[PDB]
Amino acid sequence: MGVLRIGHASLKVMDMDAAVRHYENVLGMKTTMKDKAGNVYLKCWDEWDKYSVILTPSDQAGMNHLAYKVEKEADLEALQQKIEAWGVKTTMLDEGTLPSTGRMLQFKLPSGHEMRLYASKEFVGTDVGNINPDPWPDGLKGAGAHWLDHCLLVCEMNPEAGINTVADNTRFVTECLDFFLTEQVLVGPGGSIQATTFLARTTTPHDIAFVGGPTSGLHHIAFFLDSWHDVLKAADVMAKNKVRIDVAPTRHGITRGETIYFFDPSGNRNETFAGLGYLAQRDRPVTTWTEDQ
Amino acid sequence: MGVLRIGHASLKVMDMDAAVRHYENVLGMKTTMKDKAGNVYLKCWDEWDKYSVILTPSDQAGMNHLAYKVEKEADLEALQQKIEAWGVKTTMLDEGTLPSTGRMLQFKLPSGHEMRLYASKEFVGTDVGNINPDPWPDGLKGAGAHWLDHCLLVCEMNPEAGINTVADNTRFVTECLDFFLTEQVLVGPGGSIQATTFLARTTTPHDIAFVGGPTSGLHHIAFFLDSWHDVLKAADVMAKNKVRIDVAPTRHGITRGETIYFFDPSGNRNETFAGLGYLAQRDRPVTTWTEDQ
Amino acid sequence: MGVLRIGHASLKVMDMDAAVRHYENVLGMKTTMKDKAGNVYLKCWDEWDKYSVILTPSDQAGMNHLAYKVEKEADLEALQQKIEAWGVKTTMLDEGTLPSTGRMLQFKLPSGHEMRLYASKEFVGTDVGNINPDPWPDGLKGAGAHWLDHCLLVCEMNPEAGINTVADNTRFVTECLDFFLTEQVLVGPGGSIQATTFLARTTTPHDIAFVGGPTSGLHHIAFFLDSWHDVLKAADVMAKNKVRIDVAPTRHGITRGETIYFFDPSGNRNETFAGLGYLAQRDRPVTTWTEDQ
Amino acid sequence: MGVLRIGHASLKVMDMDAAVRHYENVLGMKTTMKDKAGNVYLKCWDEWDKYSVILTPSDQAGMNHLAYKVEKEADLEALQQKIEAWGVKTTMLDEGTLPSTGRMLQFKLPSGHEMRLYASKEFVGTDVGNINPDPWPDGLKGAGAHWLDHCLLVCEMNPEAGINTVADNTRFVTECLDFFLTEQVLVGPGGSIQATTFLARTTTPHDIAFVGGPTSGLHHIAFFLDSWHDVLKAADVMAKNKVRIDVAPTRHGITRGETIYFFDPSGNRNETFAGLGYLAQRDRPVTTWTEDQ
Ligand SMILES: [Ca+2]
Ligand SMILES: [Ca+2]
Ligand SMILES: [Ca+2]
Ligand SMILES: [Ca+2]
Ligand SMILES: [Fe+3]
Ligand SMILES: [Fe+3]
Ligand SMILES: [Fe+3]
Ligand SMILES: [Fe+3]
Repeated sequence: MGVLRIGHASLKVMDMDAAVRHYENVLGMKTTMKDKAGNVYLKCWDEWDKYSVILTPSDQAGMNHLAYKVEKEADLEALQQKIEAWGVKTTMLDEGTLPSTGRMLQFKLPSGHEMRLYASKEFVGTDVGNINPDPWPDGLKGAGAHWLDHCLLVCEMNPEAGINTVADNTRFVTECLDFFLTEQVLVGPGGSIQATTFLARTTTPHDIAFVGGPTSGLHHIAFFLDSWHDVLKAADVMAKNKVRIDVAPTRHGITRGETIYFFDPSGNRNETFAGLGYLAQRDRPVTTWTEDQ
Repeated sequence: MGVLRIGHASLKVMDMDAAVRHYENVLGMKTTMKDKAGNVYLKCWDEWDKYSVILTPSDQAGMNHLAYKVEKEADLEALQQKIEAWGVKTTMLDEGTLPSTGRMLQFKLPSGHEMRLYASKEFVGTDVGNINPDPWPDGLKGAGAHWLDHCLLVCEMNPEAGINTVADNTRFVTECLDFFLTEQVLVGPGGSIQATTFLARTTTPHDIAFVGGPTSGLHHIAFFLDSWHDVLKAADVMAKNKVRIDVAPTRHGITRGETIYFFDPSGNRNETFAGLGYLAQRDRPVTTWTEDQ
Repeated sequence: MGVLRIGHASLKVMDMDAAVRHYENVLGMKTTMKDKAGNVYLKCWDEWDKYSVILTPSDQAGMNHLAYKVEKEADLEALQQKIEAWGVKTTMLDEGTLPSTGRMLQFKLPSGHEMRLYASKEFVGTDVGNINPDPWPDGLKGAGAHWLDHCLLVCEMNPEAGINTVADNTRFVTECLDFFLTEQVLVGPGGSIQATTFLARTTTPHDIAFVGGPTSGLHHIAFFLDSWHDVLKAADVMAKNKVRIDVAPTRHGITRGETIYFFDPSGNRNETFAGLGYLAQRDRPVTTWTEDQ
Repeated sequence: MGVLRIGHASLKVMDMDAAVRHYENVLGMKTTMKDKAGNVYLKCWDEWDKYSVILTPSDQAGMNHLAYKVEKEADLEALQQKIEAWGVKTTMLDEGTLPSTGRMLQFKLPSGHEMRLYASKEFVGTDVGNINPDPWPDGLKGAGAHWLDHCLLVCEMNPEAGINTVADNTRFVTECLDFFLTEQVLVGPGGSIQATTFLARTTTPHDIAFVGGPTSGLHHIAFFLDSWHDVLKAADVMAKNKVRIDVAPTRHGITRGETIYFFDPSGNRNETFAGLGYLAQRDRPVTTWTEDQ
């Protein structure tokens, strides 16, 4: 029972035309629907649900909410009961609040971000199928992102004021959503302050992550690639589409994943990383990174 | 709760000297202990428990048993209760039956293979550590296998006699051990016969697998590699060590993984495969392969 | 002065429709012209001349001739003079004998194969251009072969009858065409018989190659790929197009290149190999392979 | 006849201990001799001559001279005659001026750099051999650089003062040493000024290169790696050895090669790049890069 994986992220964009072509031409996503409010829904080729990204028209960048898929409908009532006993108010959005999406349990993380849990989303299948499928589809565009892999949230952190929502988010998703901690970055005196945490429900190194910051916001959303080669191909695609790159291709010590950071036309940061890195396991020791490194 | 991943495989070897150097020089494992009965225990560099492979002296090849690690000790009593309600007799080996290994729940699969579940094995840590670790260790030998990934068992199957232990094993590990089916190979009229099944507890495509055969036995044990390049490097290592190769480097339609099949000096088949392939998910449709392919 | 590289190979095909779609869909070549005799001319994307492959309709497979490009027109008279002093009759085909192709010096190798040298072929440029070009073109099909790299000829060899055209071809192309030997396979007593030779004009390991055989013929023509990954992608393409594979993906000890062998619909063998392997140099010792290996 | 490839580069280092361990541990070179003046000579594993790098103790960084190997001894007299007819004074250092090195033709490029040509250097062979060799050697250290590939020189350039030694060097090595231009970077009005040139004798994209600068000096020396993966491995090695990186792993539009720039302990810049990129050919159009890009 419980959370399976990240379900979708809803992003604020200023230019919908430029944002849609970015996630299509650079990341290889396909648009699956547009609602009557102007929001655009896209999915990756190796995903089988209706969408993993929502672009909403806005006057600014940022994130609206973050959604995670749970195993079955009855998990929503159980998780809801755990969350409110912890002290977080929840509410249940009924099915149809978002198109092609079932009912959703809505609540705010301690850091202030809105998080949703759903059990039901429309099945459309992957672009390769499931009866004698090919390993990859033809006509793939751009980097050919497999799936939306995880999301790193900037969480308000003021050690002098006694505020560390990275720690509070980390406790919340572990005790209420049964995530387990895989890696952490420790700062402060003797590493007594959690500045970055990576947590998992799958056996990939992280499905959610929190990094400290002056205010709560969105650091980036990330997309999975197969190999070190596909990262290089992704860098070539970004060069052809004139994409503003943040960090050049380099292996992250975290996740052991080789990654590229770049932006969409509205300023939201995106990551294409390759490789599993390691098998995340509930009995695996937490990889600790110290501030001096 | 429940099974985490494959824990170890115990293999019968005829020449212990030749078998130990094979798993050390070809696969990159390290020997961690030898018991007073002559059995040798080895682990991979990216594993943190004491051992994942047991070599036992014998007059023949084959497998002794297969072991899977569970989340906590109390899971053994719960799984034991489910297994016997299904109709499989179990027994509890106490801690110390194997060195550095806690108590084990022992039972036979419908196909006749002996399977064990343990919760506790001695921690020794990975070869890269967990405080600011490197992505890979220096002095790595051979293919540098990350971890024992899965095991494919040959399961007795006689469709005319009404015997299909691939199906019975598949039902057993799903209903009793809460595995979920990720891929299958269907044969017979209209694909009405399961000849091969792949099942998972992690989010890797398969942690156990069953293939039909005239008699029940061991098809191969498999080891994980990072990338397509490490497979090539593995093929070069096998050429330097004069290893009997079964299948040349080629991508498997199953798992989407690029793999090599080869043998140890006693005849047991080994696999080095690279890549996650896809994220196995309980809501993902089962990849079906038909006999005509 | 002298030979630059392999220029084109003319192959006999039985089904022109099936052969053209093979070299287009599998190897990624593009058809550039068809003459009034039904012959089809194709080039690779990273080539700048008009064509590197000629498909001629025929009732059998095999090779018509092999063509190499020389640095300047005046090299043809000089090479012609060296060849006839060696004892090989030559003839000069005038410009236009083949469409878009200048005059050609024609002669037969000692093994009996027809070889041609030209200095002038129509320029059409590569598919990426030469003013701020991209590293690779979009819409690339199949394996995306960079260029026709080399050709391995089966050369009549009968050691008991005193016939070894592999040796005679090797002496001919070295003394007359200033090729240099990079690798060889030695067989017979103490390696006193050259069974396979690889020779170069470029600094790639081989631009022509000869292997012994009962009769003189065509072993394969080969196409260059960038990396180990592109070989895997090539294997996936051949699986999608139902291509008859000869040898699975494996690294060749020769050339150090990772390669795949496969056939076109008429039976001619093709090779897609990746990597430079090493820098061929006139002062580099000849890599010798012995029969026992 | 003529130049084969870059032969060696002589660098000034301030800390010989720190410099030698850098080229050994990071680049994988091996020290082959030390002369009585304190100079240290190193070679790469896939080279067969005595050394490709000379470290000389000094109070500053920079380059002493650059050396290229020619095909035969008699080429030195012929090249010497061409060079002085062009207007460059030459001198002949006799054999033994450098240990294990034959006689050398010495002269200064128009940019002021000292260049040497030799025909004879002591043979020691590659680390894999030449009788049934392995594709790569065991116990390889660091990035495992195959060979010193090329050298980029900063050449004094003052367009207002009428000084452009990039152009003068480019004319010199083409007309006197029979190099051919493969790529160029054009700046100024309408691209009427050569700011960077790449030239070849091999069929690799460049064996020497010149970039404009206020003063003449050394930009970097470069080492060849096989694949995109070996570049990643190189970045991991530099991280383990605490190497000052200049440019993160990224594909260069020039050469199409994926590269890393970094420094030795004395400040000299080094490059590890992978891949052939394209086959350099005397009939290939010069790849032109414009200033706006
Ligand atoms: Ca993940
Ligand atoms: Ca697995
Ligand atoms: Ca070649
Ligand atoms: Ca070069
Ligand atoms: Fe990330
Ligand atoms: Fe397997
Ligand atoms: Fe070949
Ligand atoms: Fe360079």
